[PDB]
Amino acid sequence: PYPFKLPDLGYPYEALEPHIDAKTMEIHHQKHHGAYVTNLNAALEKYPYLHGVEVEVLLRHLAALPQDIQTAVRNNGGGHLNHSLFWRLLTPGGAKEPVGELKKAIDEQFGGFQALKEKLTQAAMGRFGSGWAWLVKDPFGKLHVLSTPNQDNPVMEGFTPIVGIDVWEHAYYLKYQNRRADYLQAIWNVLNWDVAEEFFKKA
Amino acid sequence: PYPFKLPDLGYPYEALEPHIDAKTMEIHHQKHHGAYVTNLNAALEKYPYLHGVEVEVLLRHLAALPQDIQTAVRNNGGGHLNHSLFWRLLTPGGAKEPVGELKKAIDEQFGGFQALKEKLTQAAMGRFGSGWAWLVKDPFGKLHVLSTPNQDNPVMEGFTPIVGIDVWEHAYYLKYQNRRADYLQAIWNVLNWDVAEEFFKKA
Amino acid sequence: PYPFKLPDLGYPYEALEPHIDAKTMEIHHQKHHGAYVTNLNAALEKYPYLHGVEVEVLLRHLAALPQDIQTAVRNNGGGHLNHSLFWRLLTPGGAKEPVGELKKAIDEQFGGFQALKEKLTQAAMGRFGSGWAWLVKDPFGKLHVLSTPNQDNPVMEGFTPIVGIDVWEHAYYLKYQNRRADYLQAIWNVLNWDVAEEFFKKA
Amino acid sequence: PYPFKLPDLGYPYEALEPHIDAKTMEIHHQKHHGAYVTNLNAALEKYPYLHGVEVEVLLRHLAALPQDIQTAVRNNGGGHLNHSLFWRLLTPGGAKEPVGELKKAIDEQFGGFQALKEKLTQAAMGRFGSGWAWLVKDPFGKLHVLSTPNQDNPVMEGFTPIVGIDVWEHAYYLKYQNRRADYLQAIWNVLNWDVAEEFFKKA
Ligand SMILES: [Mn+3]
Ligand SMILES: [Mn+3]
Ligand SMILES: [Mn+3]
Ligand SMILES: [Mn+3]
Repeated sequence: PYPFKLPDLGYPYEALEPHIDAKTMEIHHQKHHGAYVTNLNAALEKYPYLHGVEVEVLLRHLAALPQDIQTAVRNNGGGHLNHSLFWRLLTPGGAKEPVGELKKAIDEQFGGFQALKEKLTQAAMGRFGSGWAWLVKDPFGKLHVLSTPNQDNPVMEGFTPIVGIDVWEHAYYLKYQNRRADYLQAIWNVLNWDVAEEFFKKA
Repeated sequence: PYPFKLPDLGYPYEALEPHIDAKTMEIHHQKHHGAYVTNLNAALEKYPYLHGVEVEVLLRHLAALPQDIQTAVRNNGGGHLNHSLFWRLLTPGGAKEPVGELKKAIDEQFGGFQALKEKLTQAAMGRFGSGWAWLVKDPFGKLHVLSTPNQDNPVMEGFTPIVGIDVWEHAYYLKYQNRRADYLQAIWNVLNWDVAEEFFKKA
Repeated sequence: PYPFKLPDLGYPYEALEPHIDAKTMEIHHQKHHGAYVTNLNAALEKYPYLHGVEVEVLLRHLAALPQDIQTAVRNNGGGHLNHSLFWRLLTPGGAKEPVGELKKAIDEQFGGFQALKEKLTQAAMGRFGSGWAWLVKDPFGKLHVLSTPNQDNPVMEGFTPIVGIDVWEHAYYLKYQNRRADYLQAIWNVLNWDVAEEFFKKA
Repeated sequence: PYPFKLPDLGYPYEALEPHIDAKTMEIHHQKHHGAYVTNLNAALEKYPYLHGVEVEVLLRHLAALPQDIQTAVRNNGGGHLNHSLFWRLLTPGGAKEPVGELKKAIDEQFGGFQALKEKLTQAAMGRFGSGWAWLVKDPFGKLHVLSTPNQDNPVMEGFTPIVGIDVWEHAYYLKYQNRRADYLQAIWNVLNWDVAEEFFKKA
């Protein structure tokens, strides 16, 4: 809760080369994510009664926040949560394909990893403008693939995020320019499915 | 949970005369509310995995429901929950002014009952078209007065409803015609604040 | 343009009996439409620069209007325009089935009056809450059947309304109560297709 | 009308250096604008009846277009129109401050170029995610500063665009990365106010 902090990236900026360039990792983490944390803290600073609330809870209750900070919390709180998840999902050294319980749910519900990749790729490519593509779980045990605009996080709608892929141009412009599809092909090489499994089990 | 049932009104249709006419109470309960229950059950019938979920939960997770029934659940599930609360709030024999813990929160936050009545009246009069005016509580202990369109219930946004006033024309047309303001003046005579207090304490 | 006028019905309030009751015709014209005109004028009084503009123009450029009157113009301006068309469409003595050029357009695009009646009935039945069902024409010569919420008029989206059916509860509650279907069945006996032809030809 | 054409920039890709880099100008025109034109044409190929319509007309009547192409036209049609205006506004060799009738309008409504630059900068800075900041004219002779999301163009709401500033990340990421503010500071050196005057006069 408040004051929110920029999480450690956790590995060297060049750990994901040649899939994601080092310069992007640094700017994405230090500048983009760093700015969302600053702005989120700046919004919440004037309302002490919201100081002990986790960001997930603020996002599930946007409509209850003072009107003058709802957009700032949505954008920046969503930006903080989304990127926090993203850095963990990109941790080197994990399974490159779904494993464990998440694997069984994916096989059962989508027919297997190949079918999921295709659906997640379609949702990411179809997100016009800035956004994120997601694999989420609902309270009823079903998995869904969807995309959200800008920094909106699926917890706003009651879902629990499992995998998120950043499709803002800043996530891929330096190395791939307009070629979002090439960026998506490369992301599969660095996703950590042991981390996705933890997210899946935890909720 | 499924199959949902029309709740007993709980008192004679004429119990609220001369404030709300008996004919409206009967049609509002049997026909309007009866239709929302039927339609909600018809939507959920084809999805057994949703059969043990309370209506409040379905409404908090609309985005997760099969696409072909999201609107039907929103409209009819919202219609069922809204009117269920309304019949209880209109139970004869209760306090005519806020009492207990809800009274302390209202005095503290709005300055007293008179200030609340004025705010709730403004929200009800300002709801253009069909809708409901509400006094709700959020998870952070604050009260809000707002209105929602059609049969939307504030649980969709994370709030807990305390008092709801139906402003669909069917709620007042037979006796008051276009005079929504006269209907609102009369509603204060039949609200049960002991029931509002229970809602307030319970969440 | 400003100050707008409530148009005369042009026929006695009892002229559509037993299809639509006289008391509703009177209240619907004098109280509902009368209030929309009055409120539209009150909104526009403060901005002399908008006094020479027809309501249709104001509605097509809502986004340009001063922020404090946008909703008032949308709601009361739409209320004014929708009801003015409606009174003309209910004028006694006209053709009871489509005639002329509109007939030709209906037979080519929908397949016949029977097919159009079914689509329009579905559209009126499917409008949850307050709204209007419409037969409209676009600039490319296509006819569409759609519904709009509250007092929104299809001119806001670039369509030209030909037939509009009021499905707010005040339009039918006194005589039909919850039975919107019985009300739509009755409307077919009173719609004036020579007026609809006029609207279609000036389209 | 159809088939739409990618317009030539009309100047070398390096003409705006060091304000906007040549590599961005090239990719922005050939790859981004080129794809919007290509995709717009692909959407329209299936509906011969829409082939004689200018893109502005298609955008003002999106609601009338077949459902399967509405988004494609909105996004790629808006992309086409926004970028075509943008290349013209960046034409080298024009006035660096407002001139002529637009100047008069700016001085009367905003108080001067300095006041307009501040409003437009705020509007560009405040557009979260992808979008465009605009100076637009309405039918009543008022100038407005607003922003739009993604490739939405103000013509959809009845405005005539005069100045449009692209704030999608692809417009500035190669040279400025996260520093949108530095990019806006640079744009003032390259905007052609004689072209803006032309747009304002044909308004
Ligand atoms: Mn990012
Ligand atoms: Mn009701
Ligand atoms: Mn009406
Ligand atoms: Mn661009």
